[PDB]
Amino acid sequence: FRPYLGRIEIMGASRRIERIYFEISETNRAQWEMPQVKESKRQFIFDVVNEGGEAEKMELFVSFCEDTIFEMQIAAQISETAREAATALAALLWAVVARWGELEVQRVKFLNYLSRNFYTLRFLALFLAFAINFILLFYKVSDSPPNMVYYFLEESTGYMEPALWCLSLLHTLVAFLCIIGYNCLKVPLVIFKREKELARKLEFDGLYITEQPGDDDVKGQWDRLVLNTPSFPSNYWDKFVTWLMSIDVKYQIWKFGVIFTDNSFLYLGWYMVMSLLGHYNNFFFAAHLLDIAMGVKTLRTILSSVTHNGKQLVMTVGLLAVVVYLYTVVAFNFFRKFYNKSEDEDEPDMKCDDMMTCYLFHMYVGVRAGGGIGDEIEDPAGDEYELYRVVFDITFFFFVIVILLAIIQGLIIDAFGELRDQQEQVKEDMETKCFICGIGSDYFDTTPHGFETHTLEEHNLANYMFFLMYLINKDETEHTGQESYVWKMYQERCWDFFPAGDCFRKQYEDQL
Amino acid sequence: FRPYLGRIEIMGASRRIERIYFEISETNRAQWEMPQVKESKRQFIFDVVNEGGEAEKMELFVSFCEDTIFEMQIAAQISETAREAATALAALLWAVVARWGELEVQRVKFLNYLSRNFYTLRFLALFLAFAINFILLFYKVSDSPPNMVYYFLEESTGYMEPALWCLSLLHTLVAFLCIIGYNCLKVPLVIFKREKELARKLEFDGLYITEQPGDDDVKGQWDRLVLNTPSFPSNYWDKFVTWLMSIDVKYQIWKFGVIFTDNSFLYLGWYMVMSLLGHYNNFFFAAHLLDIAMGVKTLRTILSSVTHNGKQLVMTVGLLAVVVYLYTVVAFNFFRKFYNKSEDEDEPDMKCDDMMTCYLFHMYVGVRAGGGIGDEIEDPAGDEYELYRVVFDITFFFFVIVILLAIIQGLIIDAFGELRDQQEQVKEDMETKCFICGIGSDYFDTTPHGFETHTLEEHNLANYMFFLMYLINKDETEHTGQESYVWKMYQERCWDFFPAGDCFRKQYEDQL
Amino acid sequence: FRPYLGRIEIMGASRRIERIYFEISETNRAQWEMPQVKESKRQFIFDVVNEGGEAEKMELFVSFCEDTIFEMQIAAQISETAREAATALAALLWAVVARWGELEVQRVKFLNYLSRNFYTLRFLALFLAFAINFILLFYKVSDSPPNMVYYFLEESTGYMEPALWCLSLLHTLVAFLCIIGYNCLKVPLVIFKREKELARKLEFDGLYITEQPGDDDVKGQWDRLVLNTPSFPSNYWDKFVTWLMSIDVKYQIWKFGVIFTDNSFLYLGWYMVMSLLGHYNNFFFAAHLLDIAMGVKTLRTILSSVTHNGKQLVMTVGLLAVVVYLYTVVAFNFFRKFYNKSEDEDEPDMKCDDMMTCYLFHMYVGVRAGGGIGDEIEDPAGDEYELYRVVFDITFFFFVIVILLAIIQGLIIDAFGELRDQQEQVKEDMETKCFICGIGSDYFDTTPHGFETHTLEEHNLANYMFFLMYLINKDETEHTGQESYVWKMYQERCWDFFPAGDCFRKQYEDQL
Amino acid sequence: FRPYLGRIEIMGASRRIERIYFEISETNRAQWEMPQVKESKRQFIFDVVNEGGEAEKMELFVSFCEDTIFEMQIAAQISETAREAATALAALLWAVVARWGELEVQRVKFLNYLSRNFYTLRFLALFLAFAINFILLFYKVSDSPPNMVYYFLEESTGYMEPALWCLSLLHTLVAFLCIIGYNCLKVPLVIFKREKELARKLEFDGLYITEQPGDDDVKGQWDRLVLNTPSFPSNYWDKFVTWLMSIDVKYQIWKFGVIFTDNSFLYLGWYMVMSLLGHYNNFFFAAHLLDIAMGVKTLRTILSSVTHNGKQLVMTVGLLAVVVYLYTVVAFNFFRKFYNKSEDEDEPDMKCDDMMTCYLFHMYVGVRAGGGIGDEIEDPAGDEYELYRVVFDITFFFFVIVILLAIIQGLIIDAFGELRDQQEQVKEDMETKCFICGIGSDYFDTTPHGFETHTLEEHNLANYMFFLMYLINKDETEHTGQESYVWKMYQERCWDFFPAGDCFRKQYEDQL
Repeated sequence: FRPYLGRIEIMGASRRIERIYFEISETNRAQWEMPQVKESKRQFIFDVVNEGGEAEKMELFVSFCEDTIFEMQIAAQISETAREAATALAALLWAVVARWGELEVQRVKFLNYLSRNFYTLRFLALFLAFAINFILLFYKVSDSPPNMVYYFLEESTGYMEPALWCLSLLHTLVAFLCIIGYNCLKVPLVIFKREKELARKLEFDGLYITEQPGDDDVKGQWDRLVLNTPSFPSNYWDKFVTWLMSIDVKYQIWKFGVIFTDNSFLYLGWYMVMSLLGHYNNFFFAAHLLDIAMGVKTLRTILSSVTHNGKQLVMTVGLLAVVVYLYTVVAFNFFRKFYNKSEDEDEPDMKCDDMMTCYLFHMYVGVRAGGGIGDEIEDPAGDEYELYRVVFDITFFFFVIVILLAIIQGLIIDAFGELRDQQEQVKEDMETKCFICGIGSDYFDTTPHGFETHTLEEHNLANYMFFLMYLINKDETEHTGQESYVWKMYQERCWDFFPAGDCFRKQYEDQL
Repeated sequence: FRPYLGRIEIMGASRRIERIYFEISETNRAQWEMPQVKESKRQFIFDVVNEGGEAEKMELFVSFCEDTIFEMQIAAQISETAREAATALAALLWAVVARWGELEVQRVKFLNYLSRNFYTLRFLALFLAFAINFILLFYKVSDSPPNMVYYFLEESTGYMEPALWCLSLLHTLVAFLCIIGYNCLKVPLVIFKREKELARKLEFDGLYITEQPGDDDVKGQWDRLVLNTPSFPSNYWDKFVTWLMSIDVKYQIWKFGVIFTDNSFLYLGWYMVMSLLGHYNNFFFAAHLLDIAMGVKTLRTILSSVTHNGKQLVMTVGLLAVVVYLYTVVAFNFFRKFYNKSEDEDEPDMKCDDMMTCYLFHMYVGVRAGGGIGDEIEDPAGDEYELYRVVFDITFFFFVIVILLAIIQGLIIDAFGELRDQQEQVKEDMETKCFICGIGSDYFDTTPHGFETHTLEEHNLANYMFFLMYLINKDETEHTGQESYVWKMYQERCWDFFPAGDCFRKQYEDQL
Repeated sequence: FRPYLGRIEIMGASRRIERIYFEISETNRAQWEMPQVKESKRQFIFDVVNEGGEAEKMELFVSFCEDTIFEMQIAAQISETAREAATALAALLWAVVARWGELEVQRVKFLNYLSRNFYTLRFLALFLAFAINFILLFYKVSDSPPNMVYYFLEESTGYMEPALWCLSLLHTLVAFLCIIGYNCLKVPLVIFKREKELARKLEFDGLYITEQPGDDDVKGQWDRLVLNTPSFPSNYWDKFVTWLMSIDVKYQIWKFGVIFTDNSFLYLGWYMVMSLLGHYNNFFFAAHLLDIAMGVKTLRTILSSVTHNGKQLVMTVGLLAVVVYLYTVVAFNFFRKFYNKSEDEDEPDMKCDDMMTCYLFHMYVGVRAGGGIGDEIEDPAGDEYELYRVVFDITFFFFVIVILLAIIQGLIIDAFGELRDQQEQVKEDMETKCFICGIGSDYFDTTPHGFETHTLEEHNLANYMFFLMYLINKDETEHTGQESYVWKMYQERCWDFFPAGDCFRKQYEDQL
Repeated sequence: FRPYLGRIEIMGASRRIERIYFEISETNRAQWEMPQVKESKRQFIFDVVNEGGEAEKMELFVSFCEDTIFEMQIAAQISETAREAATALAALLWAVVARWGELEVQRVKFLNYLSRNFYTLRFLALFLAFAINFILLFYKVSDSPPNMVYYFLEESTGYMEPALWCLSLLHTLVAFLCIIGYNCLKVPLVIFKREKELARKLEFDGLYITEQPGDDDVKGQWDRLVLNTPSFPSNYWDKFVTWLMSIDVKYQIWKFGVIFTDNSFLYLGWYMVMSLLGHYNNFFFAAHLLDIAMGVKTLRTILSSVTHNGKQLVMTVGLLAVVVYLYTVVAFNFFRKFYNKSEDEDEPDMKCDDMMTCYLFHMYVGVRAGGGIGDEIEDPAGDEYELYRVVFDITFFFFVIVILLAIIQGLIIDAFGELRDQQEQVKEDMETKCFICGIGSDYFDTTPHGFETHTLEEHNLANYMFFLMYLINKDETEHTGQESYVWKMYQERCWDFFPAGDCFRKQYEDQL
């Protein structure tokens, strides 16, 4: 019974580590192989290692375990020429990106079918958006019929317009299907997470009964309504913390408040509204190309690097604006005659006659010039302010290009590199120090495959998760002494039963 | 009595750590919550961790404690279209930047009121300067009446000029109020710091009595006058180290010498003189925009990065100047005919006929070109020196752009990154190793919330500060044995009473 | 007998380290000095240290030892004006780069002669290619005889064309000789490596007998034919795992499948086909200049840096393409009139009338401009969309130049630096921690020249290799107890006989 | 007798550390304060810490001690508008840069006077060169009298030409004086160093008597003549390893061979020859401006960064040349018509008609363009090879600008940063781990000012140096037991008498 037996180590009343054996049913291990729960697990370890909250690590692990229980129970419910180059480039890009009662029963079966393949639905939506964007590359504009008129250039196939129309139709349909699948699959997970957070806060902190909700807490203030609900716990296990009559209005608006406040739900709603707007104008479908950035981990890291140092970037942009304003002040006061940008002398284009123009001209040209503001303005040849302009142009070029723009670029690059290094450090910590007790890697490295054996069966996270399922399923009376102790102390919400400092090998190294 | 009881650990005559309990009055803990003293505290730990002076760490801590006593006693005395885009950008910028006897009594009350809100006064001055600068963006120039004449463009509101005049008036008034508040609030702090430094030097080093003041010490030489003063100690506690008759002239000029030598006082005087000059010309108010750079920590770090490697930057600039001079020598000797910058052949603009022109032209164009001096000068097509110019232009472009400018930019970026890393390391050390004894983080990390308990009550800096207040207030006779010992050895100015290597937990780990 | 005596340390049945002495013949040590085996050794340590496979380190060492045995047995079988500047540059470059039965007997002697000097043959081929490329620099084109006609400019020597023809002839001949030498020298090595891998897999894993070959394994599926061969082991020692009749067809096609799947053989075949194509057009010889990149370690690292982050680079390129497509969409929808690139107004060159042109124009100009797409397009002077274009051009310039291109350049630079740092770390580990037991450097550093003595004789890799040769040559009956034990346990393919944790010095430090 | 007493720690026959006291004469400590010996000391520690030769550290220290003895004995023998901006810039630059028998007796006194102030003489030479270069900035050229004629522009002072002539005269005179001072001051030091190296090699290695001098050793082969000299040891202490008659010819040419092979002597000879050439043409004095680069440590590091990665830089330049040659091949074969650089169509300037022109044009324009070769060549508008040129220009721009030039710039920047980090690490090691025994910093940091006391008197390098002087001066008979033992074992040239692992504090920590 190698795959039906699980080994876990807990510290008991004896103040020493003790390994116990519990039966693992095939159903519990079967649900662990779903890609969704595996991705959630990887996200959990990534987040906890990045945060570094060792003190609250056990609480986060327990929350992750409860989230896994909810995910697998949900899965149980849902269980049954130039165009040639353009085509080549699109194919190359796609490739990597690639890499009564009976009516109610039918409706819930269709909803479960939609929930079963939701990532596949998102992939199909991405493919439809990519195809639509590729089709849009053939658009042409001309005054003559096929004001400005946008038409399609005559292609060899000739089926371009009906193909685009059909692709837009299935794109809208698949966006609706994806939002329905998300509402029926991942929305209950966040609903249960918020209900558990509220229940724990009310039970162990008195957030409402023993204290005020507080200030600057939208979630806390909004959560005020759930308490009076006849069903405050609906997606959380602890339930003791005719369709119109059964539905409770306050619970419905509360739950809706949870959904529309979710980031993923908001993103999917934005996708749906962009798909709807794409019918008014086909060029609106280009907004769906951003799903490549979110889907790819590297592109997501690139996007997050911009907001990683948002405060510092904003401060640097403000400093650059102040510096450019000072230089514009100096130019307006002393160097107005050098800002003529018209070749013809009949109508000179004075760019520094007004301060806003001198400011807009500076901010648009000097920053992007790469050699300073002196390149655009007239060269100081024979002027009485020759040394003064030369100094002005050298100082502007230096202080802007070599410092201000360089600082911003270095900040963005450093944020991206820091995020990549954080991911690499998370991976190295996971493959070096085990998650359960975090003992040194060399101690197990002395024994051949010591760390592999320590993580596979001795301190496997899946083993503890399956132990939690087994404790939940098994009755209190049938629990053994160690099982009863661990269950009673788990209901106490105090996690010192983990191996913590040491394991079985360290305790009895001489015996082993 | 949880908040009225303080626990501190000191090493006594028994050569072992010993925790003692002292009563904490509510008044002492109340004054600790002022933002000014908290900011001074953060600055103190930042400076001491950056310096790394572990040997003199206790002396710096004692000096900080005395400065806190003086700060809280002072607080006790003072205790009672295009314009739409421009508006949007200004609002966004501002946002972050933001985020007889009776007469004498009235005068001192007004002065205390000014001192109470000094940071708020500085914020109001910054807002006034920002508003004035925003107003100045609408300035326009034209020969015709509203020589060159500067007038205001016709705006929709039409209240622009009176608003600017009033804003300048309140800007000058608030600058005067801010300088008065600084003179009445922070000037006594630096006065007391200098008086304590002088007293300690005279008592424990014989800087004047037992030795010469020295050379290249402006502060030491100037401090010569305070000694003869009938009031050498005026803002320092150790006093034993009719208005015209009461005031001592020598003390007055000495104190004034302290004030005008202060960096912050000099900066505020520069602000005041710029505000005064702004009435002569409204464009002079742009100098006040630099307060954004000083106020923001990131912008202050950016400014300090320039001067962090000032010597290396100056040496690199000198090397670049020497290289450009050598290239100018070569061009003047061999490549004079290639420096014609006039399209019309009637009046050629020979830029290398004179060595200073060839030098000024090189230093202005070749550095900022980004592709070398060869871009500006005529291309060597068919010339007898084709290979020689090509080599000259390649060598110039390489040695300047790829090396000299790159070295300067990398030096600035490295200075900025080093300052940011120093701040991050200071923060990590503060949140990892406690300031009092500096024991390892893992030792307390073995016990859950061990470091938090160790820093909150076991080795709290505020606890030692409150103990110092309690010792100062309590009489010598009422002092206990440990209190008398610590007071007598504090008057000895020798700080080995700190826990130093170990604490209570390490000493009696088995018992605990 | 200093050079004829070898000392090695092994752990035996006594569970303690034990050094034994074995006779080293001069023949075994003589073959160790060949540059080929030394380069293979350096590559082996570099690869194993870079991989970091400590658990499989001993298996890799045993494989390297077997490869060395095969290499030395193979060696036993084969044992017996502007042109002046161009010339100066070519010489400087080359320098650094520089740095019946009797018939069968004659044929095998010629083949052995070719195999003896193969690196020299490659160097001669590189010299011939460099000379041909230098000759090609004098090519000129003109319509007139010596359609477009390519001829040779009249040189002072006048022997240019016959020299080029002869150089091409010997280049083709030396390419053929090099491919023959590689087939007769290094092809048997890879053949033996694949045969040993197959034998080990079949013996210890049941890859075919006890299991399926698997999926996505071209080598495993192709290796299916060798099994039925009457000679499955031909270049592997374990042989028990009329020319037409002797040759086995299945073995011949299997072996050929091994050769044409080799990277080095494929590269040499590409070299040969390029040499053959160079006769059709002499400009095809420029492909042979890539051998400089492969030959030089620094240039090879530079090339490998591009593919080190290939996935991230592809993702970044895709993100850049998506961003440029979005900007092209915006320009086509709103800023079509600003894309006129024709000076003459009679025939405007509308670059954004068609979406593909606007996309191709963007991807070709905006990326390489360095200041954004605004430089190429007309300046927005007086247009109703002045603020909108300014924002468009600033956002494009920022998001492309400062982020997208900077990220790609930083990724390439970081990959190159990471490869260089990996090589430096491999070297530091080799010169700091010995390969055999990996004890600390300081422990031997306490004793003067402790590490040198520990690596020269105590734990020399060459010593273990020579011990392996001595065990192979010596009969089983004549083996000593330790030798018999090590041989029997080596046939068990379990490598715990290495010193592993400790050596002789650590075991008996007090005695020593 | 605090400054006349020295404490050193040595390990004796008892195998334990033992501190002994020796009398320090005032003369020995007086000579230690010369700036020359201090700079030599700093250079010695910098070099030894950078090298990391712990095994040979004691030998290097002994060599440094002997060099100090020779330096102090030598000192004993020698002991007795636009021009306004240009002036401001020159002053600012200079500032930082700033920061019978009786006849023989007179000649040797003059030589000693020259040797006494040699750094001052070099500073005066640098000032003269800077003044001459500043004067040269006023040169002007014109056809008319004051072929091309170089004259001086009319200045306000009018004394420019005689001042320049006099400055050149004293520059030549001071260069001669500096070379004489170097010959009489530092040349004997290198002579003694080479004589000691030869003596040690002959005594302890048999470089000539017991073996051949070797190959690729210019110093070893040249040193062959000194052996037969009647005075092989002339500047080395171990002398037992009529002017025309006294001088030995072979020794004279040998010594001259030592001098002209020295780097500093060669640099000073180059300075002298440049000064001599400056009289023929005053513009030749610009070569002396390089002394700023050598004098300043930062500028010297900048110069050394170029040659730090010389091999890698050469390989990268060769790879860039090969890539540019391949691109030129492609352009010549397919894109010849796009290389017209003449605005007038009457005489097109075909830049790719000849391969060398296409190669020279590519290497001069594409590298320095910053946007690729596509900017200079005609835009592909409507051509049949539109996609092919676009791909060609994108690939060229990427592979050159983003990779090849970026790699070179990053290599130079990394070399400079590595040199700066090496200097910083040397400083940190010196201020953290003492040079003598290298014990941990924390061990002495436990005791207040423990490291300061450990380095000032316990393990002072100057203390060991003064002990060496005292042993040299004191007779063998008067030596004490420890002194006799250390002297006899120093003549054995084996340095295990250093404290090495531990010191007095570690040996008797309980007693202390």
